[PDB]
This record gives sequence, C-alpha cells and structure tokens, in this order.
Amino acid sequence: STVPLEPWTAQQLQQATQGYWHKDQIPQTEIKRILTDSRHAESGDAFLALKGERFDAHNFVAQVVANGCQVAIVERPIDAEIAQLVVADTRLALGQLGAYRREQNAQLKVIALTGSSGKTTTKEMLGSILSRLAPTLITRGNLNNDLGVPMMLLELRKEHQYAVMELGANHQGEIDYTSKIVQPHVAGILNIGTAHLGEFGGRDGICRAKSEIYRHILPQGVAIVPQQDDFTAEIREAAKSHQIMSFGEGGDVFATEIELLPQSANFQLHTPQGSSFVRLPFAGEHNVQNATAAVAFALALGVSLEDIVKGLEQAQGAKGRLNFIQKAPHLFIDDTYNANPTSMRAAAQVLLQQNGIKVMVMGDIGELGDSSWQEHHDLGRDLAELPLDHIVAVGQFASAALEGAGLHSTKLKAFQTQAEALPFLINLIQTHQPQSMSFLFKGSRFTHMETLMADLMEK
Ligand SMILES: Nc1ncnc2c1ncn2[C@@H]1O[C@H](COP(=O)(O)OP(=O)(O)OP(=O)(O)O)[C@@H](O)[C@H]1O
Ligand SMILES: [Mg+2]
Ligand SMILES: [Mg+2]
Repeated sequence: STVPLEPWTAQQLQQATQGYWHKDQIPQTEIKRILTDSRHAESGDAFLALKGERFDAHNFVAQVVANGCQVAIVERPIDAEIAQLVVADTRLALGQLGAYRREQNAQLKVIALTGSSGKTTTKEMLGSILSRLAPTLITRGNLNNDLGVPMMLLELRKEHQYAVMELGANHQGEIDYTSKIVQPHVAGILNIGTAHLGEFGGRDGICRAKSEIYRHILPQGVAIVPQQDDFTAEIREAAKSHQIMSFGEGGDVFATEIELLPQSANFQLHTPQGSSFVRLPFAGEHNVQNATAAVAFALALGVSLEDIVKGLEQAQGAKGRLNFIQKAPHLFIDDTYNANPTSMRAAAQVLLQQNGIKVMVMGDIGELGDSSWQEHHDLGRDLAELPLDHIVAVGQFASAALEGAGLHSTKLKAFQTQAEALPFLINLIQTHQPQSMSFLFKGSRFTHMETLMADLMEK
C-alpha cells in the first residue's frame, strides 16, 4: 500500500486462516504487509496467491522470491524456496484475515453502505464529516467487492475511531459475505436504481441482493432506509429487526427549499436534531439526496448537526464523478467513471443547469441484461424531450437511442465509434461561433469516454 500499516505475526495468520505451514517452516520476522501483486512483493511482505479468471498468482511466486519476499499464503504446496501457509482457498482466507483484523479493533465505529448509485459520493461526504473528529478509514477507490473489502480492512489501526466501508453488489450473496466480514454498527441502502440489471435480472433481484446488508448489523445497531424509493416497503421488512432512521420526504432527515446551482446546491436541512442551512458543493438534486443519507448516517453515529454541516460544506467529489473542468471559454463535465440509466438521467439534469450551448456526449451502458437495447431506446426518448441543444451517442446501442428520439430525432447524433464522433464535436464548436459550450461526457467503464474528452480538449 502507501499508508502505515500494523504488522502481522505468523501465529496471527495461522490462527486467522486456520491453515498450516508447509514443512513447518515458520517466518522468524513479522509480516509488515499482505499484498496480492507479485510486482511489489518485497522483503518483509507476505504474498497472497489468488486464483482468478484470467490469472493464477501461484505462477508468480518465483518472482516474489527473487524480489526478497520470504512468506506466501497459497492453496497448495509449491516447489519454490519460500515459507508457505497452506489454506483451503486463498480467496476466502483473505476475507478471514480481514474479519480477524476487524475483530481485533473493538474501539471502532463502523458504517456499511450500499446502493445502485451514489455509494462513493456518500462515502466521501461521510469521510469528510468524520475525519474532522477522529482518524477515519474509508474505502479507497473501487475496492468494494468480495476481494476489496477485506483488503481495505487490512489497513485498520488502533488510532482509527470510525470506518466507512462501501459495499458493492456485483452478484447475489456478495453483500451478505462482505457485510458479515465488516460487522457494521450502522448500515443501509442509498437507493434501488438500474445498475447491474443483467446480473440480477430485474430491480427485484437488486433489492433482494442489497437487503443482505441488514442481516449482520451488530446489536444496538441502526438500520438506514430510504423513505422515497420504489422498494421502501420491502426494505422496511428487511430491516424490521433493527432501529431505523430514514432519509427523504416524510422521513427523519429531509431537505426543503432546494436551490439548484450550476456547480452546487443550497437547501434547508431538516433533522430530528434540528434544522440548518446547507451550502453543498455538489451539483444535482441526487447529491442532495445523497447528502441527506450521509446526514442520517452521521446522526446514527451520534455526530452533532454542526459538525455534519461543517463536514458537508467542505467535502470533495471523486474522480470521474461530475468533475467540472474549465477550458476557456468552454465547460467540460467529467462524468466518465461509470454509467447507468438513472445516473445518465441525473447527469442530464445537472447539464441543464449550465450556461451556453448544452451538449451531452454519452457512450454505451454496460451490465444491462436483455433490456439493454430497450433501455438505450427509452434513454434516447427522455434525453431528447429535455431542453438539451445536442445529444451525441457513441457505441453499439447509439442507433437504438436515435430511434428512441423519435420526434426529436434531429437533436440526437449517433456514432458507432469515438474516432468518427471526434471530428463532429470539433466542428460542432466552430459551428456555433464564439459562444460558450457545455459538454458533459459520460459512459460505462469499458467505453472510456475520457479518452474522447481528452482528444477533444486537446484539439
Ligand atoms: N442518487 C444518485 N442518483 C443518480 N445518480 C447518481 C446518484 N449518485 C451519484 N450518481 C451518479 O453516479 C455516478 C457515480 O457515483 P458513485 O461513483 O458515487 O457510485 P458508486 O455508486 O460508487 O459505483 P460502484 O458500483 O462501482 O461502486 C456519478 O456520475 C453521479 O452523477
Ligand atoms: Mg455497481
Ligand atoms: Mg464505488
């Protein structure tokens, strides 16, 4: 990693994984770090060999031996000169390590949150709030799956008072596993959207898979539910065995008198601990909703409202999530990290708040099932109805979006590739003469629309 870590002993590893040392060779030094990348495994580390879909890290042990590493956790004895802890399955063993380390840190207050969209942002808000009070460990990057969560738990220290763990649902049963490992005091769902519609086959599967986060809330724990969501009832059932705080209109925490600004939002925050005016440095109503959720979490941890507002007003967003880039006289909105129908519609709303000729450049949307084509169609139908000047679809399902435009066909341009779309944008700037433009780039991870945004910002 990069952060100062707390060392491991051979005994702790053996106890946690319930494995055995091959040839009884036991490391005489303390394990300073557990990693899974063979390139960075040096002397003092313990290499954890994972067997993936494209890889099998067992084939790289010689490299870590050549780089000084003398300890390794494996699924089977290897002929390499290195201390080897043999376990049933290294994947599960990593989780066991994370669980073991989390248990040893009983001085912790842990938050676990999930949702179709908004997890990283709410995690950033919560991190901003809690970090002003005490040392906090929040999920770093995309490490929110069955492998990532224990990896983040391995960074736990005794100085840490709070922990905000973002939990992603890549498939059914995942959140049950990760949440069981995390052992949260406060847990909840932000929303039930349209992400990963392919894996779960319908929003009903998403709800059922995300409701797993309530099963492993520690006693005296608090469940957080959305008040205004299509599946709020099904969630209330899943969380009936805990005390519940809700966010949204009619809930415990809500927002009124919302004033939307191009790069921010001002609103009246209402909580059971009182009311306060909030200057949120995040654009869009969806980030207001996220903010209310974060507030509900912080309150559930007993944070005072003043510290919550203080934390909110100076929070910062993650890379690729509505980042405002200024390239005079034009405006570029970097929203190219990921994409789903809901977040696309939200991004469209954010773009409507801007000045000058508004143009949205969207790519394909992944992880959708058989509904994919239809989704894009409907997307093209709802984006063209909006007061957007130009819509540029790039990818396989761009054509579909064109059909979806129907009556407003002329404001939506479809392209099969980025290379073909670039010259259109270049000329698009010139066509409208000296007049500020607002471009919003968005698309799924594999579409890497930031490449197109870069090639447009250069020329
Ligand atoms: N409540 C929301 N509704 C709709 N869109 C949202 C919401 N919150 C965030 N978004 C959009 O979602 C995008 C990404 O959000 P974020 O990165 O916060 O999600 P994530 O939920 O961490 O994804 P992952 O599944 O990988 O963990 C942003 O571009 C933002 O505009
Ligand atoms: Mg996701
Ligand atoms: Mg994330």
